[PDB]
Amino acid sequence: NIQVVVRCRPFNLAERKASAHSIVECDPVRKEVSVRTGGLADKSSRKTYTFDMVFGASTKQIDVYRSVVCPILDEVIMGYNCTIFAYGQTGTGKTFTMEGERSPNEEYTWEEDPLAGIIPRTLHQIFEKLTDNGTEFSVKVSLLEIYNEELFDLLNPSSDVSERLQMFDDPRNKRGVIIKGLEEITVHNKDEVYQILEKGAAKRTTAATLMNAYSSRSHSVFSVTIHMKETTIDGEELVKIGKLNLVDLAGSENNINQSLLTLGRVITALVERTPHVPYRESKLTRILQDSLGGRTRTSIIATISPASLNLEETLSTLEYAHRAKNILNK
Ligand SMILES: CCNC(=O)N1N=C(c2cc(F)ccc2F)C[C@@]1(CCCN)c1ccccc1
Ligand SMILES: Nc1ncnc2c1ncn2[C@@H]1O[C@H](COP(=O)(O)OP(=O)(O)O)[C@@H](O)[C@H]1O
Ligand SMILES: [Mg+2]
Repeated sequence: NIQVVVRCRPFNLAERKASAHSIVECDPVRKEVSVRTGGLADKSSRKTYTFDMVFGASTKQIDVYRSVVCPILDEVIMGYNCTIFAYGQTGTGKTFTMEGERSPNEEYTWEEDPLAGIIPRTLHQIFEKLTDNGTEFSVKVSLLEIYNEELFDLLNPSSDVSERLQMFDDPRNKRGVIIKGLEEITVHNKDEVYQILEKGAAKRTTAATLMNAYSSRSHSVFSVTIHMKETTIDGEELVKIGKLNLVDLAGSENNINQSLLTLGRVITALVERTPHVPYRESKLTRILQDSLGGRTRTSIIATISPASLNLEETLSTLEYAHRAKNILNK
């Protein structure tokens, strides 16, 4: 039930120059990804995997949005909860996919940059989906990050990222938690979302200088909650609450990452139908408990490299993402 897609990144400027041969081949039609596990493109062994969707190195950012995000967002607009994870070795594109980048030399505005990833596009489409239908709505965003099992808020400008938040169990609704001090910024208009990301980025830098390899070892959960009141052409004002969680996971490459380690154990228990699922063993799995075997619609975009020097990691990632397909939750 949990949908899993694979995204291979293209070779960089230094790989094309070193005349690199891709050990990875994608077949979107057959939704399969094939990787050469032994030398020689003249003769060799291969390992194949089938996923709900596969996107080759030529896949553009807009292709990921129209294909995976747009549908998920729709479901969020209907009043449901959805989560999208990005799993993969450092350098394969987790952040590129989830956040994206800016085209060089200020060639475009943020809302039109073809390099923009899921988060900016989503925030911009929410304001162009509901506004363009006259519905009373309200968007809230939060950016909770995890590093060495400590929680950080990368968006409230009052305190710095050296302030560790506390987590407790939410006695109201089961399988949930309360983060004391977590900030929920309100996004009033499109012209306000970039500003928010700008701030987050500035704090991301601070966390990086304060914590070792922060960008590779941390887990980030960017949440967007939409409070809606759709007044159709009739007059019925329906009450809808939708939450979308965009999770940029720590690099899967393998000191110890308790949340990553626990996320793996949790998937294992869910797919092997074991009675006890270790959700409580990490901040990530407790925070996102409802996204693993709960009532939330979840999708995992596993990122991979086409370079042969990343073979071992590429297989581990695919093997992992492949096992994840058997998780049933809704
Ligand atoms: C520096 C100014 N900010 C900035 O460019 N951006 N800041 C980003 C960003 C910052 C966060 F805290 C959390 C989630 C995010 F999405 C996304 C990014 C790219 C960020 C780097 N991967 C962007 C915005 C709009 C269009 C294309 C890219
Ligand atoms: N799909 C892609 N298309 C073009 N470049 C990509 C793609 N994915 C990743 N890259 C590039 O690969 C490098 C790794 O980026 P990044 O997303 O930060 O990795 P990660 O988040 O997995 O650690 C960057 O220079 C980025 O620009
Ligand atoms: Mg990264």
